[PDB]
Order: sequence, then structure tokens, then C-alpha cells
Amino acid sequence: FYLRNFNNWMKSVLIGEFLEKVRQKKKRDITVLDLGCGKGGDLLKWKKGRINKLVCTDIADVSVKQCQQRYEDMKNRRDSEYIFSAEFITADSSKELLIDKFRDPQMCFDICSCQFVCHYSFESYEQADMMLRNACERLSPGGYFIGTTPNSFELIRRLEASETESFGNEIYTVKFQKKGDYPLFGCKYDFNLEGVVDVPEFLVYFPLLNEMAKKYNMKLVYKKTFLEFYEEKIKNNENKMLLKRMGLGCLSKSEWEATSIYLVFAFEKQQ
Ligand SMILES: Nc1ncnc2c1ncn2[C@@H]1O[C@H](C[C@@H](N)CC[C@H](N)C(=O)O)[C@@H](O)[C@H]1O
Repeated sequence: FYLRNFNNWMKSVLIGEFLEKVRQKKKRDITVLDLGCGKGGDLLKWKKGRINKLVCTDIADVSVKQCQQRYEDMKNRRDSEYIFSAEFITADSSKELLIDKFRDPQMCFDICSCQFVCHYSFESYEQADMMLRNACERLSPGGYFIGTTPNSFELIRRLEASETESFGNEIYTVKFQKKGDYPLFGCKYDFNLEGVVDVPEFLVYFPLLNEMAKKYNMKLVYKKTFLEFYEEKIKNNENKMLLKRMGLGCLSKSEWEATSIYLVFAFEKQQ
């Protein structure tokens, strides 16, 4: 609950910062790609952002349709006077070109949001490159590719400090297959969060992600650990009060250990 809620706060502040960056130029017709949208847990953040068009895509067809129904549920509120239009696409973004699936092949995006997703595409080089292409190729110049991914530096640091192939606490466990072997692609580990799931992830060496993004003319805006990001954004008072409205003034030490494995990143498309 508290970890989910804290990640929502991180996504709210992150989406909020870059919606305003986009609006500090074009306030009109803001088009967003939500790569790996999941069950639609970001729809209300895009609604509060007052965007115009949202493309939600996920690999699980089940999730895409609950995301589509959740959007239809939202637009039948009385609160949804001008809710964004949306399309919902089932696709493997690490294997399929998404513009093959758009109703408008030539559409452009101001933001691509890829939250807790891109580390599933580092199974191989072509999959990581395909996801970057689906995320960045159709970005308008000056548009943003933002997202959250595990920090490989902090992952390895804790794995070496451990004396087994595992580490964690009562909230989470990370189990690597072998210690001391960290290939750029396919470095598989299992991430278990006590409550939620058990899904295999791949290590993302961020300098590599930074270099591959250059292929689509992306320049790194910033890269922060979850702790660096929290400490910086908590100084803005409306961020601080959003934290208190969401009931996040008291995260456990065990929850900080879990959430401090992650980083946020932002790339911008050049002219
Ligand atoms: N290659 C892939 N292409 C598209 N979606 C994927 C892919 N791999 C995993 N996903 C989906 O990415 C999502 C990962 C979730 N942790 C993120 C959900 C949502 N974006 C959130 O921030 O809450 C899941 O819904 C996956 O089904």
C-alpha cells in the first residue's frame, strides 16, 4: 500500500514537472505515449494534467482492456468534461514497432512515459533498442522520454555486500543467478516484493541506456535516485503537501530500502 502510494507520488511529481515543461511552449494538443501502461494506474494523472491525447500500450491484452474500461469509467463521470481522447494497443514494444499499430502512423508525442517498464526490454540488444525506438522515434523535437527503472549501481552494491546471491529484508528480496557476471543484456535477476508479484527483470546499466538513446537523438535531461529525487522535490511546498495528502510522511526503514533501489530519468529529443 505505502510503496504503491509512494510510487504514485513519484510519478505524479515527475509527470507534473514535465507536463509543465511541455506547456511552457505548447499548452495546446499535448499528446502522450504511456509505454507499458499496465492496468491504467496513470490515467487520472494524465487527466489532472489536462492532456489532449493519450496512447496506452501494454504487452498483456488483459491489462489493456482493463485500462480501456477504466478510461471509459472515468469519462462517464460528470468530472470528465474534456477528458483526453485515448487509444489502447496490445503490443510487445520490445519486438513490435508501435507505429504499425497507431490509427495515425504519422502522429507525434510530446511525452513518452515509461514507468517501471524499460528493464523488461533489456533481455537483448534488439529488444532494448526496439523499446527505445517505440518510446523516442515519434517524439516531437523538445519532447520528453521519462521513466523509472532499478538502479543497477545500487543493485550490484547490495549484491556484492551480501554473501549469498540474494539480499533484501521483510518487504523485498532480490535474487541474482550468478554473482560477478553482469552482461549488458540478459543479466537476469528475480525481484520479489512480498505483497505483489514474482517477475524476472534484467539489469539496466544506465550509461548504456544513455548511449543507446542517442541513436534516436535523445539527450539526458537528468537522472536521479529515488532518494535524490524525493529530497529535491520535497523542498517544493505543493509537492510536500501532496505527500501529506497521500499519507506518505512516514515510510518505514524497510520501505525506504526497497524504494531506494530505483532511479528516475528524463531524456529530451533534440531539434
Ligand atoms: N515488452 C513489453 N512491452 C509492453 N509492455 C510490457 C512489456 N513488458 C512488460 N510490459 C508491461 O509493463 C508493465 C510493468 C508495470 N510494472 C508498470 C505498470 C504501470 N506502467 C505502472 O507504472 O504502474 C506491465 O504491465 C507489463 O505487462
